[PDB]
Amino acid sequence: FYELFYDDAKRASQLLDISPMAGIPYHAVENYLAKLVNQGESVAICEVVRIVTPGTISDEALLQERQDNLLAAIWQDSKGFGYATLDISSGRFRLSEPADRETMAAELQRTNPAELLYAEDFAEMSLIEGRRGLRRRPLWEFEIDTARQQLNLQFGTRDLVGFGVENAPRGLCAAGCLLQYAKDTQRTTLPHIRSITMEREQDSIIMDAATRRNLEITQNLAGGAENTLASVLDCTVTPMGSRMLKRWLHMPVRDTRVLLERQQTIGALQDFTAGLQPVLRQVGDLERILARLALRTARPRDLARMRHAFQQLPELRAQLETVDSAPVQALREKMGEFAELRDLLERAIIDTPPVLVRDGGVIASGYNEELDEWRALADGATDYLERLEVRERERTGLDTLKVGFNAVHGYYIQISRGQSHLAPINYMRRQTLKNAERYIIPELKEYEDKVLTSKGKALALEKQLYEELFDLLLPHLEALQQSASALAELDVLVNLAERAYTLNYTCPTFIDKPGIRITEGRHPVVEQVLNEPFIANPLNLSPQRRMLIITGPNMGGKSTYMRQTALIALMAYIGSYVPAQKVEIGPIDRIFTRVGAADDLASGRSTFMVEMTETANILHNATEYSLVLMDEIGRGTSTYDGLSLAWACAENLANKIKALTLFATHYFELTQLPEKMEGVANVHLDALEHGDTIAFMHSVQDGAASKSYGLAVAALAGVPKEVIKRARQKLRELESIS
Amino acid sequence: SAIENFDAHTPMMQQYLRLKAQHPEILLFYRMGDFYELFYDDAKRASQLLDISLTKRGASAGEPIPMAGIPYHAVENYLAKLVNQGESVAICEQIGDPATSKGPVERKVVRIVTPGTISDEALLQERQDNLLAAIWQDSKGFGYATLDISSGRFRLSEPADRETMAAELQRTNPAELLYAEDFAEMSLIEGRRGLRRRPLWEFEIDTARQQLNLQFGTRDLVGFGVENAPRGLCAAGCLLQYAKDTQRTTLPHIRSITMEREQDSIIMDAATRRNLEITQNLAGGAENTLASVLDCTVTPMGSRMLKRWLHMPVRDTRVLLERQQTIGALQDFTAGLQPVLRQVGDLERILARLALRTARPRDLARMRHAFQQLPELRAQLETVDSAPVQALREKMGEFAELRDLLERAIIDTPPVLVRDGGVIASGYNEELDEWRALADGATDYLERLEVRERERTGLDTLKVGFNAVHGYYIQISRGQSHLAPINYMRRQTLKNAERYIIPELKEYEDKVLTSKGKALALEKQLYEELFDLLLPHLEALQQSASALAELDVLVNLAERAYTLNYTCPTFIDKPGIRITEGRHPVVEQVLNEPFIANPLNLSPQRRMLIITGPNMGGKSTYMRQTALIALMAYIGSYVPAQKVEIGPIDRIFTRVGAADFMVEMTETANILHNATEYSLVLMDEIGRGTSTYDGLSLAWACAENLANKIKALTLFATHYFELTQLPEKMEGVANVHLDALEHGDTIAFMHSVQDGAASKSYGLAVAALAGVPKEVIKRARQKLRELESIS
DNA sequence: AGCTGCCAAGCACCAG
DNA sequence: CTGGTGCATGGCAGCT
Ligand SMILES: Nc1ncnc2c1ncn2[C@@H]1O[C@H](COP(=O)(O)OP(=O)(O)O)[C@@H](O)[C@H]1O
Ligand SMILES: [Cl-]
Ligand SMILES: [Cl-]
Ligand SMILES: [Cl-]
Repeated sequence: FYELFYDDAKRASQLLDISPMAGIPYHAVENYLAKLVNQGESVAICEVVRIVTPGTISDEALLQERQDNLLAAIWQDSKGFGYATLDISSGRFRLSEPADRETMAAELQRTNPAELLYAEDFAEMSLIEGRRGLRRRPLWEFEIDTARQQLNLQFGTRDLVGFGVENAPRGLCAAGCLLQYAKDTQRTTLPHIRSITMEREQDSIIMDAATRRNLEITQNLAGGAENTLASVLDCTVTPMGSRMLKRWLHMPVRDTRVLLERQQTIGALQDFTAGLQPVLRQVGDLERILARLALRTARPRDLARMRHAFQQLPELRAQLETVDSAPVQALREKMGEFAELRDLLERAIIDTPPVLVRDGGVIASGYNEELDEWRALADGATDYLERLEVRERERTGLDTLKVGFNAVHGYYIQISRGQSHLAPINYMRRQTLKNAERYIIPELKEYEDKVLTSKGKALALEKQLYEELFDLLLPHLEALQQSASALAELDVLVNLAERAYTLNYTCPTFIDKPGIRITEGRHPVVEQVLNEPFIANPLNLSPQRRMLIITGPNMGGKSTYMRQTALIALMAYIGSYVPAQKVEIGPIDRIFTRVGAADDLASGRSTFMVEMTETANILHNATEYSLVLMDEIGRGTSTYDGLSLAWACAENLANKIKALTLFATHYFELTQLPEKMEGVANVHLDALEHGDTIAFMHSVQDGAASKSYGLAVAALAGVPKEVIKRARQKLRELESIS
Repeated sequence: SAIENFDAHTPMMQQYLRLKAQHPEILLFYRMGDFYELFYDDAKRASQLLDISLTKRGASAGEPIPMAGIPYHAVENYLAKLVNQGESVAICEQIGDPATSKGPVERKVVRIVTPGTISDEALLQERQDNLLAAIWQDSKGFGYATLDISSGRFRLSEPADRETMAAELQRTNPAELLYAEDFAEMSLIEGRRGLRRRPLWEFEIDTARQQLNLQFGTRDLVGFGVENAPRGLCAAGCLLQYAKDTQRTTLPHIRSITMEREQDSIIMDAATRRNLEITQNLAGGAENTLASVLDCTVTPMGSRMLKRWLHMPVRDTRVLLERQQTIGALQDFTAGLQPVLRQVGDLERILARLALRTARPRDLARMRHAFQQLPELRAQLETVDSAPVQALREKMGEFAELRDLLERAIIDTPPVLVRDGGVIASGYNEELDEWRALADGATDYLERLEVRERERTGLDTLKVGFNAVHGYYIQISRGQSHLAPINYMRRQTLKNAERYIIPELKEYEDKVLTSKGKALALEKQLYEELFDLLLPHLEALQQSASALAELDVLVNLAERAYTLNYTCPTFIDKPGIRITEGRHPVVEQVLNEPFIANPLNLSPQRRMLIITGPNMGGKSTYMRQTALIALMAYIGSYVPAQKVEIGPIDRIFTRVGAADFMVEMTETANILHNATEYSLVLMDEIGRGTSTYDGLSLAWACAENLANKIKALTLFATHYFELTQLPEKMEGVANVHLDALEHGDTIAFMHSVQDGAASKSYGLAVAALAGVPKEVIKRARQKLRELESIS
């Protein structure tokens, strides 16, 4: 009668579509929780037993197979932002101290919690207000002292200088709240969470949210991983590899040595792609199975598949023996064999065990001698009762007699009605049905004790011998994790080498001065979805050629050449081969892309006001080591104010900063900077006006544009001949003051 | 792979396949026993759509048949899932009595559930219409028809071209759309939910004419006005054929067809309807729309009427004026009426289920309850001195006699279904009471028997009980079962009990049961006889429910007009809009900060207004509130202003920015082609260019065409100052702007419309504000100056 | 104050 | 031939 989640669940049924009285049936509860937790709801239920949150789940039902699922904690100190991100499924722990708001944007974009944690002291709500899975936390939780002790307790030693996170408090606070929230939901220790690291910005190539979205790295603009760079590159054969590949794409790195290693790896492995993958496909999501082992929730089929992986190691060892590559061999060693455990599990568990342990049938016969005997006793008792059925049927002549069973009455003999009158004298009746009568006899109950007590003693030992396995395997968890790390990395590398082969990517060769030198380069995502031949394009950007002014019609052609550039760098500085014939590329410290739509529109500020704020970010932070992409800025204001701003912008980018820029514009006036400035040149996109359409060429020729194709499109859109004729007049007369 | 000849299938499957063959594409619920079965693909597909298990049904030879199914009583929930996923289901039943059947009992498909023909409450949304529509492209134009099966509203139009057809579908939003196989222009239709590809022969004109006429019961269709709409009549032909084939009873509530023709309403293209946020916001939701502000109606059938009215503003003066002098007249009575109207409820659809002979007892319950409010409203509306309100009151009626019948026939507050008894109240039928006497007189007698026997035996635990299988029994705990009389014939056994029968008990079981069942079948006759009595007054009852709906809307609008402070607009001869203190009807309510009122003055002399200012400055709101004030005026409503004076309007255009290109250029082309001097046109960006003065040259030429030739009333907002040069060159084009001021370090917006073009575009000030380095802002200021030296 | 498995009813199966 | 059984999902009696 009283209360419940009914009122707050009519809320979430309103937003999953199942209906103050809405609900879910029992048989699909795990699938329905799978989508509330999906969109971030801290559930725990009863028509309390179990507790589940969106940031702390390990059940492979409730997690999306191919993507990370992080729990994170944020707070805005008087000085700066403190932030931490845990992967409850791998024990991958991150900690960070963003300085400015723009850094705290770029993290939240890259990382993307399914369950955020935040404090009252936090006043910059515009950063996280419209976020999935928001939870609110007190003062005490963000603590610095209990944190250290609780952290150092979790990990190992009496200090965190080994992890390198010691003299950075704002991050330790986040971490402190996070771990203590995560152990709470679990109500069990977390041995897999054995370390923690802090990314140092200065290492990775820095990409802000707007840049990270506009490139569509893991996520397209609409919301999916459809039609995105991941989609085209992720041909990995294990889920843990898929995850790793994505984390890699968002974290391109500047240590050109760490890259060169990955390039020589992709090289050596390029031939073994054929039969290195069908083996690796069978390693499965070991990284997550191992997490269910740490949390002691790993089901029979988790251990069965863990074993199946162990079978693939000597084969992978044997294949990677051939590979003449120092770093590939490091990964061969790190993959390990664990042959003793392979044997333990083969002996300890049958072919294909059931979904759950609850009802026995998991531990294979031979492993433990006690358990075998009990089964034979229980098969022993099962035997006589089958005999008894036959014994009794032919003895009485009643062909419809049956020995049956349920928890209500235990074992029972069942004659049908009509034949029921011929029931033996000693047959104690017990239960009449529409067309049957059920009896018991002294012997039956005697053997019923036999079957049940036998089963019960074997079934309760299965669970001991099972829980034992964990105490036998968990000591190695250390190495086991580094195996599934090494494996997931093979998946990724062996993929990045196959992709390079069957998409004809070249190997970029880095230079020490800033500059890009693409030769027949393409947008890695478009050249696949497009079913017409992709027109490749060149690019040269020495510091003698610092900025290209791109004029002529946009229509996607411009904002591709630009976007394909940023991706050929991204892909370079991630070690992967790149979609081109040759690519020499210099160091890049930051990638900026102010390209495409958007527009807010939630904050009442407009497109333009957005574009400028994005352009403000660029000008303030862009170094001579940065790539800068600027789709036709200056639209949506008076022709003069926008030309002045595009001029003023190009001026400061072409001189004060010097950054490697592609500057798209419609303004013809801007095509005079090659005459007024050092190191700035003109390129344009053509169109051909064939038949009854205009073909928007995507080929980048040199020089400014000598034609504007606006009126031309108007004619094709149905705009009356008379008006375009009158437009043409006014164009001519506006252009011949300029 | 097996050859399956007809004669090889088991007798059951033969009856299935000739039935499924009649419905090859849609799912088929095959009533078999207490379940509705599905088979083969129907079973696999149905298993996935419903989360029900797939299974086998055994065969002698050959592979077993796939099967899924659900119990006949759980049927609705599952129909609900399927209909809300756009699937149709054919509901097939058992006709004959299987006891008198040696072979398979006769089985017929009795109705078909489809997303466009649903009429039961549990499957429809209350505050929203759910229409079925048919679409047909001729050698010359289009034919489109709509039906509201749960109210009978059956309309017909013949859209001129691709773009109007686009308007209509956007507006009506049918939940199921019947198109001919040879439909030429498919980008109009594909994607849409509940599509239904119909064979060309279903759009035959003669069949349509003859079949519409049979249904309406007239010789020709001249009184309806649709005798000269061939194309329309066709789509209506197919829309009707479908309706009958889905329902499979007669449809007496579908009694009339009227025709929509564009001249009778302000036409509004897809973009316009979506941009004005009339019933759906810019981001899909129903929140912060014109209707969220206006709909405070108290019944669902009113909400839906208002929502329709909002989308089809009438141009006929008399209706408008009548509506006005009603809204005014009813200003004070908007507390006396409303809560009494609330209790009338969704009578519209209740009468639909009555038309279909499908109404549940509680539908009658709520129908009675609604009738009881009619003398309480009649006595209220008499007082009001309003010529139309009396006409509506006359229309509303009383149904003194029928309110009576429902008080005598049915109980206080009945169960959900008739199915198993308890609906018809005492004294309505003596024979039902005779059989209920026998029932009650046998039950209490059996309880006397309980006591009678407990003495006769002394056994204290003796009970009398009833179980569905065995029936009436005498229960003795096993602890005393031995002490049971020799009279007692043991019938059922349990673990701690033993149940018996005696020929007295079984004699009175057979009387209580036989008499209970005679009551049931009699209630079921009595209940299905109510329809026979009420149906004769369907027409009168329908137009009453209509009058209650319209009143619900008008009463609401009156209250709205008071609560939110609107004024009555007046209409003029010439085109024009003269607004005094014109505020945005939705944006004024969502704000906390008092909404700045703002005038407007458009006439044939002053027909275009170039709106300068900066973005964020309030430019769009101004344009939008202009169209919204116009639309409300033209549904008869009061207006969010002080004094609004408005000329005849035929269309309202919207070219407000953001594509998804080429789009914006077409929507512009659409305006230039179809705009007359009675239309209102609101534009943000007519289309971008690819060079500096490229696209700007279009805007100029277009403004010129709208001003010189079309002479539409235009509101053109723009940042391009080259266009504030237009009032100098062009006749009847003026300059206005939204005021903003820089107080040094930041910038504020006045939201007030001033004459003359803005002092400057604040492009640079906004960039500065956005964070662009002072450093660079300065540079731009210098480059500006030199541009204005030659300008 | 839950859970378990009989049963609903048509028709086909199939073991005696 | 006769008398048993299978087979969807839901409801309730018969048991803790
Ligand atoms: N008359 C007004 N009074 C008060 N606020 C207004 C008024 N007009 C507009 N606003 C507010 O100004 C904001 C921007 O208005 P909008 O018309 O979108 O500007 P623009 O069209 O120039 O970009 C809106 O969010 C609205 O809340
Ligand atoms: Cl058992
Ligand atoms: Cl009507
Ligand atoms: Cl502006």
